[PDB]
Amino acid sequence: HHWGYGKHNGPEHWHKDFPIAKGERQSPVDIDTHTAKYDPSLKPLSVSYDQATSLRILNNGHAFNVEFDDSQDKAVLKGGPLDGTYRLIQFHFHWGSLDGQGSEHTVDKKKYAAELHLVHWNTKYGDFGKAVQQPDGLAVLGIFLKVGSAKPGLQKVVDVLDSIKTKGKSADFTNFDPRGLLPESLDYWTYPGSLTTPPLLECVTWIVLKEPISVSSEQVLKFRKLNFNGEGEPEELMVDNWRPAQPLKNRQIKASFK
Ligand SMILES: C[C@]12CC[C@@H]3c4ccc(OS(N)(=O)=O)cc4CC[C@H]3[C@@H]1CCC2=O
Ligand SMILES: [Zn+2]
Repeated sequence: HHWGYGKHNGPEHWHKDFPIAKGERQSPVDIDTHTAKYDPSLKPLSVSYDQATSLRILNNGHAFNVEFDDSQDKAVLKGGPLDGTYRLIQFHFHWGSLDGQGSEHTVDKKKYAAELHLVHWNTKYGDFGKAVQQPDGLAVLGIFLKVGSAKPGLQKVVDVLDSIKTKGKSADFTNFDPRGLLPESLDYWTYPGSLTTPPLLECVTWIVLKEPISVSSEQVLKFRKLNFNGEGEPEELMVDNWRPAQPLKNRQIKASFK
């Protein structure tokens, strides 16, 4: 009886195995745009993905992860609210059963159709596993998806999903350029938070871009054909793999922009 997104194992059950679920810096949150304070001390974000080397795409039973070779200092996030340098290890999405929900963060309670997370680990902790034990171990860049025009840079991801339909399937996925998933503007909100799935570790500096990307209805419909279940198990469509907004508690959301 492992965690998931269903009635019996979903977000409102996670605290039993992961008591930090009710902790002081849980994610995601609602971003109240009027209460978020402009911080002129925040730097422009530095997103350096020119040398990013993707290796593989994996259906892990709760999402699909596009994994990167992080053996060298290549694809790095720095600046913005960050001290030091954070290395890209994977990206994944959260999405809905319908276009009207799917994002984890919300903006003045607005839910987007989906949300992209680019996960980076702080190089001062040597690897991904040690970094998640530290309050500044990860930086996750969050990008909202709305349904409209297709995102050409997403189609290579959409087209491989047929080959990883079920939990535990992986496929070679080399030479994928994540620069094709970024909006024009790097304006952002930032706050200290957590992983949004178990083990819900409070190790993340969240950086959430203001500008959504547009994807087509057909692109997000193909996300919704994936399966939570393994091959030869009862088919459970991989939809609504988002955690709802959690209490902000003693936190401030800062804006990079006026
Ligand atoms: C803690 C973790 C690294 C981070 C992993 C992670 C990262 C992001 C994530 O999603 S999110 N939405 O917080 O970016 C989920 C998970 C669950 C498995 C987690 C892994 C389990 C063992 C390990 O080393
Ligand atoms: Zn995520």
